[PDB]
Amino acid sequence: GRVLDRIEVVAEEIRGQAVQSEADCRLTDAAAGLLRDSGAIRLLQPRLYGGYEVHPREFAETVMGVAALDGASGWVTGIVGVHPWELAFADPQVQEEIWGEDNDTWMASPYAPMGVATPVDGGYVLKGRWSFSSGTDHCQWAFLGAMVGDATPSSLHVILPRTDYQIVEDTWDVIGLRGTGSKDLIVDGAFVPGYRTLNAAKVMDGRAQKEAGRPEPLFNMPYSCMFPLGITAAVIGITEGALACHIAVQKDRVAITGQKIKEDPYVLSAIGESAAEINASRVSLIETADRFYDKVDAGKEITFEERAIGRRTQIAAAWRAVRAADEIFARAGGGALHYKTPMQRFWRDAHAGLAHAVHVPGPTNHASALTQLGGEPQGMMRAMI
Repeated sequence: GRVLDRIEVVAEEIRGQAVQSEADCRLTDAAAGLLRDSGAIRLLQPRLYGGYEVHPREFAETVMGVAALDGASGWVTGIVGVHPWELAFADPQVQEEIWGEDNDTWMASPYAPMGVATPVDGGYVLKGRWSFSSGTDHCQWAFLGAMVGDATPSSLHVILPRTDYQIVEDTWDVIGLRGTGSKDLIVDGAFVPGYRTLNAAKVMDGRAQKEAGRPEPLFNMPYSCMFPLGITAAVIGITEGALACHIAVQKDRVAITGQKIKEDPYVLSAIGESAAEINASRVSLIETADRFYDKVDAGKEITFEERAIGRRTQIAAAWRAVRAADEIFARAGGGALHYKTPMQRFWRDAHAGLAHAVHVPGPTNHASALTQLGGEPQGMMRAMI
């Protein structure tokens, strides 16, 4: 696809901004510019608003490609890049507000329901504090989760202009993905009109998409597939970056003892093992999306069990890839501990990415297995499927 070709062209420029975005804990303007100009955030955007409506496979592969160059950029592409997908089935009025003048206007996250929306006439009033708002300095709107206080939805996704919230400085001093600048946001009491909200349960279960009735199969994909897809793709591509870094170093490396690493059977076979695991994650994650897309294109319904199994695969894919990156980092030696070498940055980024809520494994493994035994997950055990 064309976006990935444009990324390949500026690959050296992207790698060129990485150290500085990390030092700043925020993508440099040049780093954000490289992504904005490449069209990466428009991957899943409606064509009406300059977007490409790519197949999920293309989105996933592009994120992985960006992530292998600079983990922070890759991560921001996979998160900020998913927001146009959901907005596609938000009220036409908010899509016009966000993209009407400038198609390249970005939305920040998180969807975590960290806020409280008080229903008032015409909409809601919002108060809360959210964390992990990736790429937020470069966004002009936020898409946030909220619970509804005291005939309305129980939970919402709400859209706010940057004018209506505060980015909290010094709230992203973390071990990895430093360059994402995933700062806290605070809202003291912002009015949010009804047309700038979606009911979160309807987003999850397909009812918001049915109400919008779009013809494009892309926009009828399950939320539980699409939202975690960018995030786990970023983790996968980060580990592919680490592997690439490791290989580049190992080719010339002569070890503490006198031994050339390119002649070391223990280290070389362990590289093969890790590369096999990381590939298994890439293919697995993408296969779910291919198949879901095929069913949606065919007008066939994606079942709860199918969704649950897809989440299971996606979670397992993140974990497999991170563990594989750990195995090669442990064999990279003491020189790989230094900040002046890139591998360690990919390695820490992968671990930061693994801490995201979409990677918690236990409940989903349990719930998907329960559906396979003929049982029905109840209540909270149905969340994020």
